[PDB]
Amino acid sequence: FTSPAVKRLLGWKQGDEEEKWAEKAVDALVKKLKKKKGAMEELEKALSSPGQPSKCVTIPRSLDGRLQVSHRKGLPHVIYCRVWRWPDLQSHHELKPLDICEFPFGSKQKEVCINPYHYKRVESP
Amino acid sequence: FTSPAVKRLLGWKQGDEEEKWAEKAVDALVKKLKKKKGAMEELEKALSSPGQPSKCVTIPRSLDGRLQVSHRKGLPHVIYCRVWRWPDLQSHHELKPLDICEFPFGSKQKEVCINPYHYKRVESPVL
DNA sequence: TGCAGGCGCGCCTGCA
DNA sequence: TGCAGGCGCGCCTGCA
DNA sequence: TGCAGGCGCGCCTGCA
DNA sequence: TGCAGGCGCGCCTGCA
Ligand SMILES: [Zn+2]
Ligand SMILES: [Zn+2]
Repeated sequence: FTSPAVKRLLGWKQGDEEEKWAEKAVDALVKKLKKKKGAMEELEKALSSPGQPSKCVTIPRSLDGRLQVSHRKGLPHVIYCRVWRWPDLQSHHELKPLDICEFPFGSKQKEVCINPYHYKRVESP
Repeated sequence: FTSPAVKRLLGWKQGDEEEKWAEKAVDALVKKLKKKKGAMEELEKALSSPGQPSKCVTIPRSLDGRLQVSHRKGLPHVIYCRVWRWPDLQSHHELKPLDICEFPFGSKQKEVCINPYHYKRVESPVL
């Protein structure tokens, strides 16, 4: 537990280039999900109640499989798993989908599920 | 132009190892400044009003010159200039004190000024 | 309708 | 094949 | 000589 | 007092 003065000084802290890019990625995601009824609400539910099961929160898959946000490319499930669960996540080799996920990245479907609680972290083989 | 829902989703964002280390460094700083009358108030004033002049906000200098925060060592003025002004700051070679600073790191005194607005960013010289 | 500017997927290339 | 990075057309948006 | 990194004793604090 | 845990400066070492 920190002091109110500590919280105030941390409000003046400058975010690094990576933190600023993550904000852009969350913003790019919301723009897509706002077009789908209940998607925003489902993602918020998954981030708020980790122990509770949640539905798939998907986005369209590109031919390459990579997603671009502000001049940077990456795998969509890796990008959002890094934002909300594991900032030190190395690659998709460190992820495996849970059995409930109907649209995991590896399934190569039209839609890709980006619900970070539909993936588990594994040791890279 | 941030939407309320974006503000909420960003509240659930995990800070990286570097962001978490910075919180420890700010906490380690406050513990030292709380012992000095008006030091906390002066630092808050310098971060809130960047165009306004402010006094020195100093901490004791070690023999080495380096400060340790949670198993990691660095120069104190570099640490706090990175927190509040330039996250991409490479070394002390990229900093020069202002003329108003009475306690710059380079002057080698018993106290070192860590007010980030008492330093200016310069290009590091070619070796 | 003329004139701009911002974004990203698709396309291409280059190591290993 | 896996993995990455550079480039630009097409699409979208906003004025007067 | 500049620049790092690893180790532990001394110091401080918090329950009972 | 007894007992424990967290933190960092000082000390040491190793390059180029
Ligand atoms: Zn899913
Ligand atoms: Zn100063």
